[PDB]
Amino acid sequence: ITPSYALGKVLQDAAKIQKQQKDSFIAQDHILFALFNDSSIQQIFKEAQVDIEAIKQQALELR
Amino acid sequence: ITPSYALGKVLQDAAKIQKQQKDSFIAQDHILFALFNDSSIQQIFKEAQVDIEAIKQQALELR
Repeated sequence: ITPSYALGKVLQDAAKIQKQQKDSFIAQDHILFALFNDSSIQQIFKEAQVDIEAIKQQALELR
Repeated sequence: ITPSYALGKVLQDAAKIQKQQKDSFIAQDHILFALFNDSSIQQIFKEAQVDIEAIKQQALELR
């Protein structure tokens, strides 16, 4: 029915990343940053992806 | 005093655009592509251009 605001934020954030990273189309890595920024593991002990600094490290090492 | 982070980035991005198009020198056309990647006008509801999709086509629409 909807992408919700949950993805309005993620998908649009990926677009924001594109300006930061200088390219007209959303890279899989840019959408990965957006996903990772909003992603979480909803358990009693919150778990999460390595923070964005490592994600960026790898996003810079690869391509 | 400064060109802002914004023109620093736009003028250098225009060089990046040369590289995407395989052009020898920065064109005014390239500056416009760089501006599309970084075009955002401060407002509550900000104005902006499409990152780059339309301008690639619009470059073809020039002689």
